[PDB]
Amino acid sequence: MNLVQDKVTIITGGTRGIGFAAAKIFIDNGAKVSIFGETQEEVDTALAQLKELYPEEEVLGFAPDLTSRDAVMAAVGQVAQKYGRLDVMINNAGITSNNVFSRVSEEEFKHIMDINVTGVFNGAWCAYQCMKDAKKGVIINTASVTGIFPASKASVIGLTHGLGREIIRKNIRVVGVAPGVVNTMLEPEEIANVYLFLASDLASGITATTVSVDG
Amino acid sequence: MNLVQDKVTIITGGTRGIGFAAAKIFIDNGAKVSIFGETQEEVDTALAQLKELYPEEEVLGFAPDLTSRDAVMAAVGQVAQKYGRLDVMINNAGITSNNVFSRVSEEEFKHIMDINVTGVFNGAWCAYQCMKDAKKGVIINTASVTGIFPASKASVIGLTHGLGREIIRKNIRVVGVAPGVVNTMLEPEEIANVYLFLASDLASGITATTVSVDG
Amino acid sequence: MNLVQDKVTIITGGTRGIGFAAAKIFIDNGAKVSIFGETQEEVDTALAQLKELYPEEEVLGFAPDLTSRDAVMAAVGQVAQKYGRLDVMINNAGITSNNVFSRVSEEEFKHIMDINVTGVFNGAWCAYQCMKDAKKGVIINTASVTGIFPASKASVIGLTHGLGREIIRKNIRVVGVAPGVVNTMLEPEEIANVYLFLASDLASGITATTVSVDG
Amino acid sequence: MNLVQDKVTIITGGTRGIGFAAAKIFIDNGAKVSIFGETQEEVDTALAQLKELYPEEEVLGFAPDLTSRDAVMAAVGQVAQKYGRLDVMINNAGITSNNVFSRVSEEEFKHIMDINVTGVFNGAWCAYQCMKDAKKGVIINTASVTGIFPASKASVIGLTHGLGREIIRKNIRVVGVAPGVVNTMLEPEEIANVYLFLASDLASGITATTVSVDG
Ligand SMILES: [Cl-]
Ligand SMILES: [Cl-]
Ligand SMILES: [Cl-]
Ligand SMILES: [Cl-]
Repeated sequence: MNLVQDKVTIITGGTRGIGFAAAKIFIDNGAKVSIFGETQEEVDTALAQLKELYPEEEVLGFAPDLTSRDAVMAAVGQVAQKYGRLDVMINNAGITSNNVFSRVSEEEFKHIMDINVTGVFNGAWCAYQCMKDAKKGVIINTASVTGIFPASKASVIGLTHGLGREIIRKNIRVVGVAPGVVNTMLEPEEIANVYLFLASDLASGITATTVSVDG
Repeated sequence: MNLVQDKVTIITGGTRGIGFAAAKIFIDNGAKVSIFGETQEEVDTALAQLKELYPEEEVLGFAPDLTSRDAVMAAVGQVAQKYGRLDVMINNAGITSNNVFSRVSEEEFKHIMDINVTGVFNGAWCAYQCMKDAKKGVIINTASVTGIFPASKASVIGLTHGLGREIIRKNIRVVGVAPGVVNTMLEPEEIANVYLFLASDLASGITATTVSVDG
Repeated sequence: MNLVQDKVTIITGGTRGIGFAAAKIFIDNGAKVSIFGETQEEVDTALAQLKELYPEEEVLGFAPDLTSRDAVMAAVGQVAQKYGRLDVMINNAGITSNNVFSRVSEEEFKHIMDINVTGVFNGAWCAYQCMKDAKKGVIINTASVTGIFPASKASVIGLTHGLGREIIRKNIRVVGVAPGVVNTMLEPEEIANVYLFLASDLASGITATTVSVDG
Repeated sequence: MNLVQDKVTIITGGTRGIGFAAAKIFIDNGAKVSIFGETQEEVDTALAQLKELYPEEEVLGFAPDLTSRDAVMAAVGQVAQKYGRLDVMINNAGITSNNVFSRVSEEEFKHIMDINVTGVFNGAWCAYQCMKDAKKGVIINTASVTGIFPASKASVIGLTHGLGREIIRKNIRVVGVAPGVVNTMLEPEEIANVYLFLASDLASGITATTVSVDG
């Protein structure tokens, strides 16, 4: 089965955990996958591991600062330059707090918001600019548990519902995934399998909503 | 692809619309499908149409009164008798009101509750009795738009969340589907494709929640 | 303070618990209160207790079968006959299951649905017929925890949202209350205080939604 | 009636709209009110207008940068210094986007997040440090419509639910308000009346949830 056959796909946070599991599952299902990661070194490690699994598959990797819309746009532009289009944007990157509320620093809080909310907005915005005249595309936003208490989780859910209803006219689907607690309990593959379904044409009826995955 | 290969499946309201579309899609994906319908004549018409499409496929059909837990249990028992087990219960049957609130009769309202809430509870309860010692199973509850204003929709959603968390221990998944407006606009296949994903092992991480399908 | 001064109010399930606490609080706040209860004997006991607290207050009591829309309409008609109008309908009556899901009888389940969903619909429908030409009124629906696991809770929430948006044009507010676990932990007064606020003109901006009171 | 008698209250964004309406209503109901605003000049204008209405009432005003947790903490510290305590924190300040999604600038988006999410977190965190040993307090978070499409709205809702459940042990209530479209349609007083109820002891049963005020 090849549920995402020939779908040009970007996976943010694609060097570890759910993201990396999604990269494998998407390659298995016929996608043309590119990963974004935190640093180019982490990206290159993940690309080497993917090459161990899929020696014949081309996989691009980039490390834009997700908090910079310009950097995200440049990296999206390179993917579109290679393949001519972007079919699926998976805003999967997210972080968790070290601390509970009473002890979280202003700097940690803003950093969580920066990755979990601004990063997802940036990925969605950039993917939209790329897909808006194609009358086809899927943007999947991951609403990860904040660690603090969630706040960032609910923001991505709101982002997903609002954006989905606003651009429904353009035939771009926008869908969320709210995972529970994952193993480095859900396995990462169990979340990635949901990405897979949502990216596929089997989910053509699903937009402007978020799927809870708990299990 | 055979996302529900060898899954013994019952689809309520399986003679028309979403239900019938699900019957076809499930047969295509390797399931052993049985349909329940409103009357045995409607069931036999649907079975004849399925035989036109799949001349070699065995498909059982029954017409238990969904408001009678005993009748539902008997029909579930016949399926388990044929196949030795029940893997997937799809409580898809639902009805819509003729009238808006101010004009709906007490009799129409109770009838909607009877099919849309009691019928789904009966199907879920009966499927649970059948699956409870198997440590495997999926119950999918459809929360259809009431027509009145939903009420029945939200009841099935609550039923799905409560039941799912209660029997999570038994490794039975319980999931809901809340479809939007369907064409006799979403096509029925677009809803049935969600049933398919949720019945499959790709949805192993999904339980005690409802997926909105609007689109 | 007299937050519901001269508001003609009906409280279903008004002989015990939250309902009875609401009767007292509403009388204290200047309402003209009538209670509905399960039987006329229970009603008369509650009326005697209210007279102990408020010797000068008139309080009517009725015991319509909440599952019979005709009986509810007759009892609403008597209140409107006494006072000329109905300002506030509080569909507070609800029951809980003895049993968990696997052991609940078909008869217990239908009885819970009958009181918790049909009864609330009947109260809302009857109050609407009474209030629809007044361009003023509040219907408060209580969505109580099913006891089973939810189902009835979510149905009343859906009922409240749908009905509220449908009759917003008529300047009738429809609002829900979803209480947590109450003491015969929340005290009953803590729920009744929310009824009070929602019935008052301070809640004029609140309709087609449900307030959770947990905690 | 004096629903918040002697409650030391801070209202962010208290110089206009809902905030200013809340200042008046809270003063009327016996609170000791302090307002935070965008600039000290806007604050002084609002204080002059409040003095026109309440010549004998003391009202403090501050203009901390809500995006700076240190500045918010200093201003909360001045209020606690004047009155010895903080009873009610109302994180009411919020902004709306000029632009829809496709045209919103990275700078506008971050600014909205900064006020609508970081500002509310800062206010809540600072109020918590102040109230945590008092075993009494209310934090009200306003989840305002983003303007963009939601995102900030859902983040405050998540913040409110998570924080409320985390500090329920401390007898500090945390509650949200999600207003609809307001007149400079709901009037600002209709939202402020909800703040009033939620700050009062009538809402003692309400925490870790958000009230929608639409309507
Ligand atoms: Cl390969
Ligand atoms: Cl065949
Ligand atoms: Cl008296
Ligand atoms: Cl004064």
